[PDB]
Amino acid sequence: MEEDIAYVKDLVSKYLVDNERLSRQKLAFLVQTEPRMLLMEGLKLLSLCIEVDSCNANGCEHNSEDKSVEKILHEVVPDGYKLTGNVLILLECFVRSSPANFEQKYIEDLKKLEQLREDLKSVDINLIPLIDGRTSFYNEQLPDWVNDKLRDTLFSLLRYAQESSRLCESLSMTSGRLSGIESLNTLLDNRSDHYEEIIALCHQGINNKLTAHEVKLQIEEEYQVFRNRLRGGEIKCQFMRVNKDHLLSEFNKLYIDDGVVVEENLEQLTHQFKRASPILRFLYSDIEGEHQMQCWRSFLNKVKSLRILNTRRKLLLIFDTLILLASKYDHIKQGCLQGWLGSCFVSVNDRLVSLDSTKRDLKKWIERRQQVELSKNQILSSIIQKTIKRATAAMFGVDMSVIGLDCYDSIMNFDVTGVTPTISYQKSQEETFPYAMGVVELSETTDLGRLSSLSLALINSMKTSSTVKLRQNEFGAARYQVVRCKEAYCQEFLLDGVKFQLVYQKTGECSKCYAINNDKVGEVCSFYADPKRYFPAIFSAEVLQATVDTMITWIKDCNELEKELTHIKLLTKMILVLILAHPSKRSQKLLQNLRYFIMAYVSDYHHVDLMDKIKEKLITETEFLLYKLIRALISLILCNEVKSMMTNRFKFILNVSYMCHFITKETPDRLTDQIKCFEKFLEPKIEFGHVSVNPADIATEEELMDMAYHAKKFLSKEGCTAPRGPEYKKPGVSKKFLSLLTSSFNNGSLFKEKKELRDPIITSGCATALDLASNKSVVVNKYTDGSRVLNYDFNKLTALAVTQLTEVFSRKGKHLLNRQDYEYKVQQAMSNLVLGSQGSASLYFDQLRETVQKIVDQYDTGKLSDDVRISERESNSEALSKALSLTNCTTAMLKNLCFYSQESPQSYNSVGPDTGRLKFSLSYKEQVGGNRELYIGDLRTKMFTRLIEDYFEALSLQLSGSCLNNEKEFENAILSMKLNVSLAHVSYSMDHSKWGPMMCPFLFLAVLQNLIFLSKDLQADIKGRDYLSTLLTWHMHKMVEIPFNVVSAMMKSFIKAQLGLRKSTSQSITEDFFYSNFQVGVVPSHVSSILDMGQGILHNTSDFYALISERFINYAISSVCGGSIDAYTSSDDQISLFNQDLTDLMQRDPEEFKTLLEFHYYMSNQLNKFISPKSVVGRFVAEFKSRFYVWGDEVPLLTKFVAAALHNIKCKEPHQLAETIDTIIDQSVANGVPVHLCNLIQLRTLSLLQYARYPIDPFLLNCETDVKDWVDGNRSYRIMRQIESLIPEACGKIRSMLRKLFNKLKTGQLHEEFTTNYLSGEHVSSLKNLCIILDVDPPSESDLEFSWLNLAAYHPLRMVLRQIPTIVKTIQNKLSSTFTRGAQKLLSEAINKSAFQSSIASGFVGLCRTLGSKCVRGPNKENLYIKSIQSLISNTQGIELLTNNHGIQYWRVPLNLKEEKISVAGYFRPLLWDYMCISLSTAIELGAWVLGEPKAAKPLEFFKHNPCDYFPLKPTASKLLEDRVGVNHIIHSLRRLYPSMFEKHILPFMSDLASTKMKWSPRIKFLDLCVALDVNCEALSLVSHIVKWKREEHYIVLSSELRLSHSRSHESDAVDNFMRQIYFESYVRSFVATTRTLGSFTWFPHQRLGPFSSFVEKVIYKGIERPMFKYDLMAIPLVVHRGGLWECNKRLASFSPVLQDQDLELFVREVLLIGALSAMMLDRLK
RNA sequence: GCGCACCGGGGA
RNA sequence: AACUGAAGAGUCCA
RNA sequence: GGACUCUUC
Ligand SMILES: Cc1ncnc2c1c(I)cn2[C@@H]1O[C@H](COP(=O)(O)OP(=O)(O)OP(=O)(O)O)[C@@H](O)[C@@H]1F
Repeated sequence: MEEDIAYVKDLVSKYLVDNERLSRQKLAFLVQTEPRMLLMEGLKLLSLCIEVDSCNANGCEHNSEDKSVEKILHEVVPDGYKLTGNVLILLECFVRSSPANFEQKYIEDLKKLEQLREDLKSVDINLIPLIDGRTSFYNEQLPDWVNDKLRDTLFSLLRYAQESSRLCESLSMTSGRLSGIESLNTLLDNRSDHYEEIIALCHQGINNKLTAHEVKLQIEEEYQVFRNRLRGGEIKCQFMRVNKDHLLSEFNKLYIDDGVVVEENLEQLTHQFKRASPILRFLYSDIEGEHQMQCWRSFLNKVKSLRILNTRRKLLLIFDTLILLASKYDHIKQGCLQGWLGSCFVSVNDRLVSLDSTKRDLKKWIERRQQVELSKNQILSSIIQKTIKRATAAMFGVDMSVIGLDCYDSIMNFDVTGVTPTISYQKSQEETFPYAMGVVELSETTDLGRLSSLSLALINSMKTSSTVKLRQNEFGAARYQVVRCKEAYCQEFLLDGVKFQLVYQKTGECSKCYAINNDKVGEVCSFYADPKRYFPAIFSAEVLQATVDTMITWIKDCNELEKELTHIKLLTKMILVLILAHPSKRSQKLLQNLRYFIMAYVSDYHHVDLMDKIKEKLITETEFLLYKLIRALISLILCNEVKSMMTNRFKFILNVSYMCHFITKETPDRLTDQIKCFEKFLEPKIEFGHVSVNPADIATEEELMDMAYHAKKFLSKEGCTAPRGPEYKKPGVSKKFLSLLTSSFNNGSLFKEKKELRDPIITSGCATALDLASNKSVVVNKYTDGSRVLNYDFNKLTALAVTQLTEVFSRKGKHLLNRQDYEYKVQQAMSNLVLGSQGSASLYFDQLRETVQKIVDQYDTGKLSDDVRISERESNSEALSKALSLTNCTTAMLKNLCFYSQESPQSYNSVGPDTGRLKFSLSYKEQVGGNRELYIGDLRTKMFTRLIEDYFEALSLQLSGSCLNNEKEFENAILSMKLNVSLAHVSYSMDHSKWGPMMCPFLFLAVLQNLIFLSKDLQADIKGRDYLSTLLTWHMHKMVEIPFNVVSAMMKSFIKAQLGLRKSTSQSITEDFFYSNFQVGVVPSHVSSILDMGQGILHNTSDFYALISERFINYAISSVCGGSIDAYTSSDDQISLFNQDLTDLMQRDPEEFKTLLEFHYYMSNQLNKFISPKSVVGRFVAEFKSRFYVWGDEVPLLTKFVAAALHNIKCKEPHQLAETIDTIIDQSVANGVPVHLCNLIQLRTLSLLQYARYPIDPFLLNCETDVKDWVDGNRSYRIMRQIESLIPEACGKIRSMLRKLFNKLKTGQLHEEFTTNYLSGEHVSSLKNLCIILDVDPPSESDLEFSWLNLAAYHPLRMVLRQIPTIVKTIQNKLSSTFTRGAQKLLSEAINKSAFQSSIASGFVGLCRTLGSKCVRGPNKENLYIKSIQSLISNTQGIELLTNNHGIQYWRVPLNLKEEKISVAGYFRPLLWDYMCISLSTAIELGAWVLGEPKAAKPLEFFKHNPCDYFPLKPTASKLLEDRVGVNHIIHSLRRLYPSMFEKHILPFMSDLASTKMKWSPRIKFLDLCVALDVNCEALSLVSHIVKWKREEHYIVLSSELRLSHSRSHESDAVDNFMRQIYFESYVRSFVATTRTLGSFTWFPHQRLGPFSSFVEKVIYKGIERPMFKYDLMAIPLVVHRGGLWECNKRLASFSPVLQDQDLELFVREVLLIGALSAMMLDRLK
């Protein structure tokens, strides 16, 4: 309060323009100490400074002395004047924020001027009214951040002290326009000696003012020394000429010292393959191939799923006895033997329960009732009878005869004999296998079909719900050997008429032991598996064969591979079946590196360490088998005898390497992945030297000295002039090369076209709150005693690790491990001391006892484990919605949350703001072949780093060469790569190792401190560079948190190693780091270091550095040796397109070219950029962002996009799954995959849906598509094209009617007979009437009966839980997202929706669960199984079912059932009506060709297939600029048609236009129709299709499949809308031509301009708000009078649009009308 | 026969 | 009681 | 405008 008022008195005094007019108000604002008087003076001063630039904007002279109208006339009270000649310009200004109130004030001003217009214009001088109403207190007389600081204080005065008014509330409307970095002045600057030290480091020995001559003389003396010491052997070469003969020999011998055999032929290789593993033994072996039992079983599963849980031992056994009774009854009557496996039978919950023990258990149970008091034969029946009544109570249904429950004497003499089911937990030789292994051929699809059935049973094993497993199998040490299953779980599958059973014991998603079991032979095989990894092979037996056949067609023409095609096909199929049977991550990586191998092979130079990068650590036998198969395949295709068709073989092998995508992304183990990610984070820092363990918010002195020391060490890299020479592998940037890079940026040598940067504080993007909101994660700090917690507790962590070790001992070590030995005694002693829960070793155990006793005094496991954590997690939206509940502004921008919020920092240092330092946290990413460490900062960190990124993206977009935030630049890069490979020019396909882990914010700080952006004005330049220096130093001192699991695992490992409980004494660096700290007594919680920018955190910042540094490197090389380079970078990726002279030099003197490549390597490394070993130089192929470009062909990644669609996509309802697969397949077709393979993938998805027991309606997938259904259509077109094949006769009549209709609506003729007649009501009568009124034969009565079953008709499907128009809502949300209350409503809705969606079971297993439950909502508040609906349809008479070949179900429902009391007639929807609606909406979107006649192709040209005839194609379209209907059109139409609802819902949220339509909008026909329909009928939205259009991205399609596709064919206003308003407005009220008046008109662009070309093109666009003058346009403002531009009573210029028949309707529809008409006509002549 | 950071998972 | 920062595209929803 | 899914870095 009292301090804030003094602060703003100082701020206004210090910062304010020296204008005398404002001075009088400034001297009065500094003295009114009364808070009300201070507030009034402040508002007055803001109003004066707003009205003083508007007068300087519109040219009017300011009435400083409030000269009344009489005063100026002699020489009510205006705010301006320009009276000259007969032209008087009266200006008045105001500031209102409410768009409703704005109108009131504007009307008042109009009245105040119009009450004297007549009197003034009566005698001599004519009046020209002018208004400059503003919507906020912007006031650029004050500097930008002050307008926010002053506004906040001014508002707070009345909000806190003036409690005695809510009218001028623009004091809440935020008045800023910039990024928000400048708001750091609102905080106190406490930057002490440390900041000065860091900056002095950044500015020491670095001479950034070199001229181009000094730079070019210093850069050609690095080259002489480098070249001489490279020829002399003192510098290690890093690039090797490609041999193609010594490079294959290197892949063959890659694993020679791991024991792999020298070589093998196919016969031994196939023999090994068909026997390697239990699955692979089983896939190629020789398998050599109603009932009351199911009625009880299928009925008792429901009974326990609808009754009490925790079914006791007694209750489950009754179900076993009942199933046995049913089985005996079926045996006696029917004479059948199914449902058994030897002497075990399938009981209720998959349970493979055994007869002998089920009989034996019943012997004891009945014997109990002998002493418990009719007889045994009657007592057991009464047990079942009591259960039977209770089971039936929960309301049979399915048939279930009760007569099979008479007595139990049958059990007493029931004997079933057979084999026993077993699981072998230990490895068994391939001699116990009972089938002739290796018989099934590979040339067919028998093996891919057995994997499909077996994989499906591995996925189904995750659905079993865990229940009590009485009757254990084995005891002691036999439990992990051959186990005789007395009670397990089983899943039955059926292979070629043989009933196999997958037998397991553990229920869940974890890795288990499975055993395949047969009724004739007992166990078949056993294995260990993680079921979640086995989904892609399900129902894909035909996709995975067409994939291999497609790849083989590529190489079928190589005449010198003509005798080797059979082996190549065999080997490819072997590779595919191996990676599908054994989904290993170490095989994923091995298949992935093959793309780098082949990329090197086709290229010219490669890194010397390439083959150390390709090598992968293999473990199992199948991984070495996979390497053997890959070696054989490559050795076949890449022979030196084969020379022709190299492009096809590169394509082939690259797709073989992309087969790695058939293995799931998910982590095989989480803890290992997390430990490895942390090792990746920590190892580079330990190797550098800087790991500051456990930093604090108030950084100590030792930490600061360490950071300064290592910052100094970062910059001291040496190169090629030191005796040791350049030292790669060392992080750092030189000083010579830093002061050359900045010396030539500050010189206009890098970016020349001579350049003109512009200040990136002004041009930086402004980020709202919702830009940073999502459902992703964010760290939440934990506070105790009011201070953030940053340290794990050693006592609590030690106790927790001891408890975990005790648990693991109890499960595993207690029952094994030679219980009289050392380790048993040690871990027993360590386990007794844990209470509550259900040598140096002596000293350490003493300490451990003390610590655990201390903790158990303090507390017993859940609380401890939650008290060790130091962080929590939320979503971005939860944190933001909590944050916006603290701010006090209207607009929700980031600057309002960091600096002007309630919990915002107050002072700041160079280490961090008042509210702690920036803090991240670590997690891991699940990706294909590799570990990514992920940094999740808390909310404040995310906001501040977002400000940094906005700044550096603003810089990067001003310089040409970065493809990170520039799609035009990326397309130019693609075109340049294509042209380069076309001419056979060299092209270096670069890649950078350790982008994140090596570049640091200190490097960016040094570079920023030495760069000069605006060399015209230096003060603002240095000030902005200062703001960014501060923000980048906050990232120098960030604290990265060590995950909880990592420290917990490390402490368990520590305790084990301390007690001696470990085999070896090998320790990686990370374990040393953790153990050194655990010994002294401190837990490493957070880590600070000089390195590690963060993976993708400073992404735009590092992209900017990459851009400028690469530009310097290419410039240096061009200066050194001729030529040139064209580099496109994308922040860790680069493509360098060499010149033609460099390409020639490669052939002239290849030693010189290798010297130039080595010099490029050296210069890059001296600037902290380590080129990856996966970097090639070549003339054959290019590479940028996984997009390969060979010369005379296209490279489709067929296997990546086939494999994308086959995975367990996390989808929740059966229509979402179909839409997802449609999208993936659209992507595939766009990227080279043929279409006949896409149809197979769609059939695979439909089969997955059918397995789930879902009715397959015509609206799921179209599995008969062409090329044209993807290139030219969208999803709605594919739905049309499926319905047009189900009922092709009627759709012809519907399309004839639609062609006749759509043509009339667009013209605008038949609107009422469509709108409010026959798009509402009974659908069939509507369709008939529409056909009648257009003179088209109506659909026959039979055609109107076709229907489709809509199971979500009444309400969407109720999915199991694991745990106002739409047009107005659309525009409302779009306009309201930028307001605090609007953002809060959106955020709250998203939070609740996400909390609901997270509890829904997702995936194939969840889909089957959902569709097996009561998922169909009945008409009036009830739930029914899908089977209930299908049964009621089956009973009802007349409803037929029809199906096409694929399985698409369309019904036939007579048109009298809805009347005739049919409860299942409300689920059906007529199919022609839906066809009409789909066809109409997609004709609005795609075009009018959709309504033409489908004509099949009659090619008959007898051409060759040519499988690699790929052809780029573009979706042909007709409307590009004609139908660019935007949001403004819909807003204007909505206001015109529905005013009250518009002003109730859309007016408050509307700005940047402020309702300045002036009633000259075009009044679009066919848009008002759509708007009127969407307000009324909310079933179909036509307006969302008008604003939608098919993109013009290219599709790479086979040129043969393009010929077989069907053929169908039927058939600037943005600028002119601006010109339209000016020409018609001028007549009613002549207006002044200024920047604010012209831009005020709603229609306005954001030398064909003609009359206003000069001002709009540059003057308006640049930002100078000046009046348009006669000096331009070929100091007196030009008043726009009726029909021409006027200067002094004469039309010095004239403007006129092309008036039309409809344009004149607006002008004559405006309510002096004749006078306006008369003057209009005279102008039209000239 | 899984995981394969020595450490976990593999019958309530 | 675990999985980020961006880029492109598509689908759905109100 | 929000959500979701694929590919990329
Ligand atoms: C911020 C972020 N969040 C999640 N994912 C990210 C990133 C970033 I920046 C890159 N990626 C992805 O990581 C894969 C390549 O990883 P990459 O092949 O480079 O492994 P690597 O160990 O660094 O190999 P080199 O150092 O020898 O180049 C690839 O999907 C993509 F690049």
